[PDB]
Amino acid sequence: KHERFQSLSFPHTKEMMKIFHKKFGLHNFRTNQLEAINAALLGEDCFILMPTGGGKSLCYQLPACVSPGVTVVISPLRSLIVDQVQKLTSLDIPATYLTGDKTDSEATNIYLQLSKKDPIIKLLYVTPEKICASNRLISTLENLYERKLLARFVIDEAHRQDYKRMNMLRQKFPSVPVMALTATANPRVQKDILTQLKILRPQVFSMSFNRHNLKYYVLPKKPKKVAFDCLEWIRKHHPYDSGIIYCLSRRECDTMADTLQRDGLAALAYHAGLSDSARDEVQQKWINQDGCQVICATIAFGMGIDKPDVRFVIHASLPKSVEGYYQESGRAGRDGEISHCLLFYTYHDVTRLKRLIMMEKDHTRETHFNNLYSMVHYCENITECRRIQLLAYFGENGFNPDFCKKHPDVSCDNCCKYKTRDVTDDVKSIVRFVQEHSPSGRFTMNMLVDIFLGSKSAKIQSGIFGKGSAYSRHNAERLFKKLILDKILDEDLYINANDQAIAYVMLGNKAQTVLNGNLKVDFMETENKVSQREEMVKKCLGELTEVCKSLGKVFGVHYFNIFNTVTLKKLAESLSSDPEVLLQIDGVTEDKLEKYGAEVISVLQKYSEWTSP
DNA sequence: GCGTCGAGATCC
DNA sequence: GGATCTCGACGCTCTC
Ligand SMILES: Nc1ncnc2c1ncn2[C@@H]1O[C@H](COP(=O)(O)OP(=O)(O)O)[C@@H](O)[C@H]1O
Ligand SMILES: [Ca+2]
Ligand SMILES: [Zn+2]
Repeated sequence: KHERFQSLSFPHTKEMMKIFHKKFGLHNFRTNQLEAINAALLGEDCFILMPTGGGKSLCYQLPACVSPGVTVVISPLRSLIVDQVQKLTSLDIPATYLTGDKTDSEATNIYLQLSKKDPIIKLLYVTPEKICASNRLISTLENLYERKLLARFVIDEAHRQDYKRMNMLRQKFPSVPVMALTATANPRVQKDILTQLKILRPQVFSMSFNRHNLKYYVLPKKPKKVAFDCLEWIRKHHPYDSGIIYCLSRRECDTMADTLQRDGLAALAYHAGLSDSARDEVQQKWINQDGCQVICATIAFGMGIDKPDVRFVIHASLPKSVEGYYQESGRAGRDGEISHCLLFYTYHDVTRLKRLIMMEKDHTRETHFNNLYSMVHYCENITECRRIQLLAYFGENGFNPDFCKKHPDVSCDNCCKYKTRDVTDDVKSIVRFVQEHSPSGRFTMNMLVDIFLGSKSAKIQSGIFGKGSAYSRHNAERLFKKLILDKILDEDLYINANDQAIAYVMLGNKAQTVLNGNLKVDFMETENKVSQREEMVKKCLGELTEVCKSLGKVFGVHYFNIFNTVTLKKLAESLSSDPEVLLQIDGVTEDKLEKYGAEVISVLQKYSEWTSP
């Protein structure tokens, strides 16, 4: 499995390794990086599957530096292009972009530079619409191609009027290699991407999509106190760190933001109800940690944000699909540092999302109900490892269920925290009871749970009243939720006089199958320091961060593009002002110590006494 | 008009 | 600390 691509004896190895160490300041290759770098430098077409934060950028940026000529990178978002170019400029790697969001005089200047004997530009980032609308671009690529200075085509996020366009590039310039990258976890989509690009004999580099540093939690939601719960959890676990709070509605964003602001927390709301410039202002404040620590957002927020130091993502209400949850929680810890993914769950939010699906135009309504049901299952599954649940959902099996046990510092709540019964007789009695009391039904799920348990609060004291005497309230609630998810029972939403969605229970499509036929129902029962030096290291880190923020203002660059969180962390841990020591740190380079070194070394020299333990 | 949530009051 | 009942507010919808 790519054994030939594991060699460090190729004619290219020496210049490649020197660029790895001297330009990038790196020391060790991550999974499949060396293999993909070697394959690309040999002129092989590559297909790379890595999760977010895996290190996909190096796979084309290191070869781009080694190769003579220009590596053309096709990317869909202007913001992701701007951020990549900032990283490369910071490292003194000649890079630029053409997105339309460039002056006509400035774009013409990029074409002028590209047509020179030595184009100098190693990486050119383009938007997919430039492949079709820019004759000036294609004529420039034609010129580079005739001169053997078109090194590679990169499709940074491979994900209609995009794929036929990338195929146009291959037909126009067939001898230039192609590298395609994707972070999509969906195994059928990974196959569709690979077959659709139709690349000749591709080298395919894939790996586990398990984000080792993401700690997944699901907590019961107290709807009237969720904002105070988020607030307390933030001040206890991440008072000085950036985060996102995902909320179901625009009003809930404004409420969440207002509550946090009243406690002195720098929080801002982000939803489509805001103007485009107001949204842009919120996003920039949040990325730069400048007047915004917490973004309280609807699904309107996300696409095109690569902030590497998000320490928490809180879902104040569950999302509408597992894919959405995976993408939203996935915004956390892109730098590999421990980050938290916390979801506040209540079944009441499920029927709030069910009324959102009932407001749409259609089979597509049944699809969204199914996707939602898959998300409710993840919430209700308080037994299986949260990592294994998400991975199994995206066709990744064989994964170690002992991961959260082997690495307890990044454990999910299910691994930190079981029987079985043939309840078919009980469900047959529930089904015959809701048949007789079938807005389309007479009772809600809560009413049904009271009756079943034989509660004094029950609205009827006959039929199934007390039938569930052997179940606890928690198990009776779980039993009824299971029947709705299993389509044995169904819910009809009724809008009351206060615009509240009320779910009345009726028979589902599988009710006649449980009684008439024999659909056996199985239910499973459940029950629910410090050091003087370490403190100085912590103090030095805050100072080092402030340095990057002031340098960021003067260079017109995001602070994390000066030095990332891992580099900053390691720099603070060293407490050294000696370059010989600083150059062994990942991301520390001669070019960066020249640019930023004076400001960085002046902070480190103040901790001179604590350098040696 | 009425379902739902959560605080307050019971007994364990 | 639960478990269980009763009373009294308060109730509201996501993306190009
Ligand atoms: N071999 C490596 N050693 C150390 N850091 C690395 C290495 N490869 C990548 N990184 C860093 O890991 C982080 C995530 O990489 P990135 O290219 O942005 O990931 P992706 O595109 O897969 O989401 C970046 O900060 C990057 O500089
Ligand atoms: Ca990327
Ligand atoms: Zn686990």
